[PDB]
Amino acid sequence: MFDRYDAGEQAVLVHIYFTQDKDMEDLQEFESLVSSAGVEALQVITGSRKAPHPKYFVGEGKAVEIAEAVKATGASVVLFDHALSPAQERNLERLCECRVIDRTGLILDIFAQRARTHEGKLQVELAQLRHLATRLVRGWTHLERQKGGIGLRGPGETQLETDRRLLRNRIVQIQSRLERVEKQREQGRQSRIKADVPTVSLVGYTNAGKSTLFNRITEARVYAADQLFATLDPTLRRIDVADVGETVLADTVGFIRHLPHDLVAAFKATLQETRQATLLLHVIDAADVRVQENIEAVNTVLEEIDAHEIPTLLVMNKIDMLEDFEPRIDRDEENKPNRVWLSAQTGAGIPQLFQALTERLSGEVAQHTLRLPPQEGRLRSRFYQLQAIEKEWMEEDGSVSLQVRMPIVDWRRLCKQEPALIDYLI
RNA sequence: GGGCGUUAAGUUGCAGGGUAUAGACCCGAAACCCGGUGAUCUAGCCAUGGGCAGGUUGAAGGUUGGGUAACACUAACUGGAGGACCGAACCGACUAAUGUUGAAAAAUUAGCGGAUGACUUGUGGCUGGGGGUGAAAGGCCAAUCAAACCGGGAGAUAGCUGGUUCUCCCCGAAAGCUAUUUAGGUAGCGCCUCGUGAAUUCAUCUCCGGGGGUAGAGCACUGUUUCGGCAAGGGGGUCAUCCCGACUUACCAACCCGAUGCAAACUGCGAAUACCGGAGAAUGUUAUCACGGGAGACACACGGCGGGUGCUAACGUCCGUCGUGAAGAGGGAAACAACCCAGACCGCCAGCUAAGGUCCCAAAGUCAUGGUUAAGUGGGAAACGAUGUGGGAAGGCCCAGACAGCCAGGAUGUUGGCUUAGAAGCAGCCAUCAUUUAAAGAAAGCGUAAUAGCUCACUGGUCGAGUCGGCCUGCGCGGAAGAUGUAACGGGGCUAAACCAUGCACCGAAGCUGCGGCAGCGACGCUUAUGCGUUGUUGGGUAGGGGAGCGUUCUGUAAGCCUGCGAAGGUGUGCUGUGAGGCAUGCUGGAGGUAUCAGAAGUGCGAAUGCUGACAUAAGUAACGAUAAAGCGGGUGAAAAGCCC
RNA sequence: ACACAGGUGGUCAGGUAGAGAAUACCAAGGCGCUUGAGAGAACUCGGGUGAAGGAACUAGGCAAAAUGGUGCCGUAACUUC
RNA sequence: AAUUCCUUGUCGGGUAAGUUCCGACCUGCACGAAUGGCGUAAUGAUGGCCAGGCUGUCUCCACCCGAGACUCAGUGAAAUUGAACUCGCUGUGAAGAUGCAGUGUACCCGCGGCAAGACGGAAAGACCCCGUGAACCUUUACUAUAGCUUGACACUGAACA
RNA sequence: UCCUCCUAAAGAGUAACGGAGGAGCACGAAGGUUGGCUAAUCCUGGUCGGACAUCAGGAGGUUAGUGCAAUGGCAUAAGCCAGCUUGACUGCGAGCGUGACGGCGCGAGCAGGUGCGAAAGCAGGUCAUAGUGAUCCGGUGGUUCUGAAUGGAAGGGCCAUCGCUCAACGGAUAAAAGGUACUCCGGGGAUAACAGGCUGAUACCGCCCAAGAGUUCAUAUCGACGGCGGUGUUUGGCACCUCGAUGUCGGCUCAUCACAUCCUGGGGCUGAAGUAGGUCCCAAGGGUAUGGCUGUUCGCCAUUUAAAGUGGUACGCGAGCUGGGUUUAGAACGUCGUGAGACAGUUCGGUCCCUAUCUGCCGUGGGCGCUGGAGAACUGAGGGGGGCUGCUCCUAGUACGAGAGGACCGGAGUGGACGCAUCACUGGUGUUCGGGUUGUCAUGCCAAUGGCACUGCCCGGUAGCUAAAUGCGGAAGAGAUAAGUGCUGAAAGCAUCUAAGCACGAAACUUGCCCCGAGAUGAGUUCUCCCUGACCCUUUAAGGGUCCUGAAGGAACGUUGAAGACGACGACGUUGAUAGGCCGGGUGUGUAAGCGCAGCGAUGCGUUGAGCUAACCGGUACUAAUGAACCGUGAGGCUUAACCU
Ligand SMILES: Nc1nc2c(ncn2[C@@H]2O[C@H](COP(=O)(O)OP(=O)(O)NP(=O)(O)O)[C@@H](O)[C@H]2O)c(=O)[nH]1
Ligand SMILES: [Mg+2]
Repeated sequence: MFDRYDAGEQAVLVHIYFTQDKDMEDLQEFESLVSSAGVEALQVITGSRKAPHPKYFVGEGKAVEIAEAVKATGASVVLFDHALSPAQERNLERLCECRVIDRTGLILDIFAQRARTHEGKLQVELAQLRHLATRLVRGWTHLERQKGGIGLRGPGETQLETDRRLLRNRIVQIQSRLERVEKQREQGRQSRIKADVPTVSLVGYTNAGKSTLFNRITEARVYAADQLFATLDPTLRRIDVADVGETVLADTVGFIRHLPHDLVAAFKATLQETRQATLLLHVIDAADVRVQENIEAVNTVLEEIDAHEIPTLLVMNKIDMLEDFEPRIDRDEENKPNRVWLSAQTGAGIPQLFQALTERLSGEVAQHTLRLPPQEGRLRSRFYQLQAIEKEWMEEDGSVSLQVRMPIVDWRRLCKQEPALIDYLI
């Protein structure tokens, strides 16, 4: 059952930050959820100061209120922030008329309205599938009432347990198709076997400007806007680097607090690039007070997806609003998990980003000042051919001095192929 | 006036068609209720007697002292308690397994609980059916218990299931509408049948006299639509004198203009066919309608057409409308109710045809001629792919010689400027001209770090007729994988035995045709119940209606007649009719059977898980009753594993 | 329903070993259970023994294997003592 | 949790492996005090679970001993059956073919062995539905009444006041 | 229930849990009548006045207007205003419409009195259809109609009218709730639950288009939005098949096919350094995880292996088992119910029947066949089994690669699983082989020996037999092939793997190995061996009969077997080793008996490796296997030409 719940309708919204201990979503970020969802917003019903209930999630009275609010203002749907167990939705339904949805199914709905690549399709509908598989379970009741209550002769196994197995088969089927996929992108990753494989990946919330930095650094077409899901689909484009020249890039989708469980499980394919990635570049916003939290938000999922062992590089993007500083190097240490001073739409901070990077990935800077007598056209050749002369200075009788800095694999492919009696490089 | 009437042959039999009340054809329910029988099984209770081996624990208590004023404390010693243990007798059933047509309508074997107690048992007693009983389960109440057994109102009713017996000729349904405590029922009418009546009653064909709003078509309207319009109002705008306001709308969107379609519930149009009245001919047994006597039938399926629905599915449902089936046999599509052809009164070792076929199974063309197919297409299929091959129109090039290959040239500006280590025909970038010449691009591909080679585009020459395509089009390939065995022509097998067209022969059904019978039916003549005579015509059939019968048994008829020199009964035998049947005669029989025409019926059986009586069948199989075994010598004895010693 | 493996009350209690009216073996006393004989196949029944391993089997240690006795030694949580 | 749906919730203990279990945890889908709650000595032919032991349970089974199976003799059964000359493959078809089609194979006839089929036997589907079938209970279905409750009047008199 | 529109097929009429919708009244005027008026919407102008009120002027032609659904209706308006009015009367109805009926609709004219207009003439409810109830039993009112001895009266009818959501609307009655798991009765495939059957929306597999990513790149690999197919497995519908019974999930024995490929096998490309992969193609030969957890299939987890392939097969397999889940009665919890009661909410407990006729299956038989008869040896017509593979070194640290890392092929080894076969080894096993010993019994007693107690308990072991033991086995090479790679080579001057014609090419194909195998009804080969007698009548492919012959060979019985269920199949039957014996050896138990002698004794010491000894090896005619008899024969059918006479 790949079915979609629509985004873009009138809704009684109910939310309660006002729970007292877990807390979460001041509302406004949830409103953004609502926004990029395209929901027809109506009103913001809100309850009080409660621990969550075995009842109707929130309190009795407030529940009755949202019910009436629906019945009067005519909301197309009771949107209801913060997740619940299915029966909770059930009892809530008894007091209403319309579809209810937790934070989850919202996020899936919008997610699916965003799907464009077939990969995104499968992992989405997968997350949709695993999610709905739970919730269906109480719904036997009607189906049972029409069934007669005894007379299961033939089958031993009960129905709907049947349906349970159905959706299990769906599940395995979906992932089954997912298999050849991760294998696919992996065949793309065999190229990551070549020893010369820089491999960055970006991370942050949605509207962490990820699209933007990616833009300016790439001179490539990746659209960016206020909305959540401002990007979907990993996106490869190569870039320059002072010490490995080629340098593969691939943008990740932006994050939120408490992104869905099964989402990730479906989403491991897409992030499968992140894991291997040799460096976790991480943009962060500079306008929100949300700062810390978002990092704490991001760290969350990073944990569950491994490779949080990776060296990282923070970029306090959006320095424009703040005039935090002139863009700068910001050695957290000689180690450099550095903060970096950006405003990506201006992107004024870049050169320090690249330079700091230039410090952060290498392993052989013993430079050499190479030289030859009229036999260097081939040298200049190799140097432009592969990476870089650091400096080209011709001199007397065709004797010509140079400086070059390459990673060692070059040094030996060169020392081998060329006579290299020129012998400045090893 | 209008309604009924005015009107104008009935009644008693008798045979019979119904229909009414009764068991109304027979078989069959769960229960309902009344009168009776039980407590020997068990449940409970009552009196009265019995049963409970062996072992072990040790309360209370007692006795003696520590101990302390004493108490507490406490020694032992005895003392013998108890829904107590351990385990036989007796009780009881937890686990396995056999056995489950078993040895036994709950046993068997091995393991288990109680076992001096709310125990167990002898023997008698009392409680009874809507009642008893209940350590209560809805369990027991003679193995039967959510209300016993057993006799009677009892043929309880049964709108369901079953089945309902001899023969020919005639006719032929329906599976619908309305209503239905109705949906598998039944009733009124539709349809069949019979009997009576009467319009030339009707049906086809034509001709005339009609009506119309679907198909189609169409865009005013109805709503929809696309794009130009067009102005267009307008939130802007616009500007500025602040603004008089001008101006701008360059967005905005009507209204109307032009052209585009779209429609079950839009229509300024509007067919066929049907419907409907008149007219006429021929043709059909008045085919019509009215009436009276009887029905069943009320659930239809598929096919062609018109639809709804569905998924423009289903052997799907639901209507329309029509065909076969049902209730129709033949032939063909291999096998085929629902397709094509054709409605079997019966015979005939005659004939011709139908659809459909004709190299063999296998009936007939190895038919004629013309054209295509290269695949076994035929003999399973698409979007789609392509120097497959047939066909076609037209178009391009060319004997001033093209097309293919082949001889050679490939140019100067100028390595274009920019880029840059280097770019320059080929890192780019943008310019990319001008020249020469038949010829050559600042460039189509390779190459170089880059530079410089390498090939065509370009052409001369060469060579000598055709050459390059798009379009249309028949017929073919690619796409194209299934379950147990070739299995997607019936097979053999095909290269014509495929396929396209034309023609001739022939096969091929019960249809038709000749020959021969039989039967209705009308018919006019004949004739009178007559008979005929002639002729036309007809004769597949379940529900169901109608006509004729066959046969048994009794009664009349018979004190007839048949029979002992063989009646009835069995089993032969031939003779005979359209038939059920008769008739003849050998075998047994050893006693009775009934022409003829009447009379009446328990009157005709293959079926009901019919019912009794005889006998098949598994099979000469499984088994023969506890796995506590016998061996022997002698005895009688028709015989000795059994018995006698 | 039977010469059926079921049930049926009360009396009697020999030895030898052992607590014993169990078991073990015999007294007195009955009994060889009304079809056999041959043969030594699967399979079933009822059993006897296993190398290695030791519950991996299996719904589940089901079955089966596995402990017994006498005396002396010593005997936890917890205990309503 | 004998309570939970969700749910193999979370948590750690036990396991190489933990849908059970054990103990916490507390968003108790939908615990709660006589409709008794919380504990607990001992008690269980009680529910779940672990460890020691042994073990043909098994991994895989092997021979031995018994009684049936076999043959021989005597006896002498049943269940069931439209009729038998009662092959496969593949079609076909009241839609799962021994019986048709076309095709393939195959002397005549027992014995013991195996149980896929012969929609094999056994009993009128208990499931499901139908029927103006029945029974039994149920309660604020109706409609009746027993027992019960009020009141009259009679057996019922007397006086006063 | 009733009304309008579509479905509806140009008339009616026509259905669906098909498409839209209205209705249970309103009015004494919204009615009778004559007299007059005629629409919305639109432009200009104009006080508040405005987009939009009122007024003028035009425009325009009912797009307005109908008491409300809708559709047809509508200018002589029906719509509108106003006067007059009760025709919203009264008894009658030519004759029509649609109804099965009940019943419903229109109707002129007339009778009797109205009412309007001058008159013509207009009025028996409204523009039209929707606006509602039969029956009974009663009420109110009238009543020139009855009234039970007569006179009244009560009562009834006659006529007027009233009493209903009887709305499940043709209305079972004044009066009408649930539960069954305790179950029941008669039916049903006329309708569910299982499975098939049909179909493929769904699911599932390809296929086209190429938006894109895939570091540049659309097509190594992915493929967006979209399309056509295929499979007939998943979920569904469809209810034709079964309810006079087809047993249902999981496991457990057991396989069987497909190929839509899990490995191994062969190839194309690669984003193929090699290592490896990824896809694609070709391939069905074989092979393809034990455990934990839960009834599970799954799924998850731990560790493996080359691989842990898919799916079909009544979701293969209950007349083979299993009975944990599934669904009964017991009970409990939460929860819903006032309840009895239920719940797919969970927990406890809970009976698997069939001795095999047919089929087909596995063995193994007897009859007859094969042209006189045997006896042994055959050939191969056909059939089956057989098919896995790791891991190590050698090639060689080589080709590869900067390194790391590490090959191709060839060859050597050495295993897992599986199959085949023998006991010699290792053992297993051993109820007949020996010894130990508790209980007791008996043997007169005695130390001595037997009986019983699971074989009494135990101890080892021959033989037989068996894996756990041990050898052997799956090829090689040919033949013809796939996919692919080729040569040459034209049709088309060039091309070109193809048209011609050669070269390749794999666990698959056919052989190559083993087993089977003339019932191979085509009934075959070679070799051996045997019978070569007379007479009689009938029909003469023919005998028949006499008589006389009986052969090789067959058996029949018996001795027995490593042969065997029985059969069969061996070995032997006195010219003999087949058995049992018997003799020896061998074999294991472990040194006996009796006696001797140290010890009071239990016992011992020496007599002594003792005796004891199967299933065995070597030996031996002691017993048994005797001989007649019995089956079978007596010389071999015609044709046909060959060669010989
Ligand atoms: N002031 C400011 N605005 C910024 C900055 N970076 C991005 N933005 C704006 O914030 C929005 C970020 O869009 P986006 O890049 O898509 O955010 P994202 O984090 O990439 N989301 P996603 O990864 O889903 O695309 C855009 O409007 C972007 O221009 C920044 O550094 N400063
Ligand atoms: Mg981004």
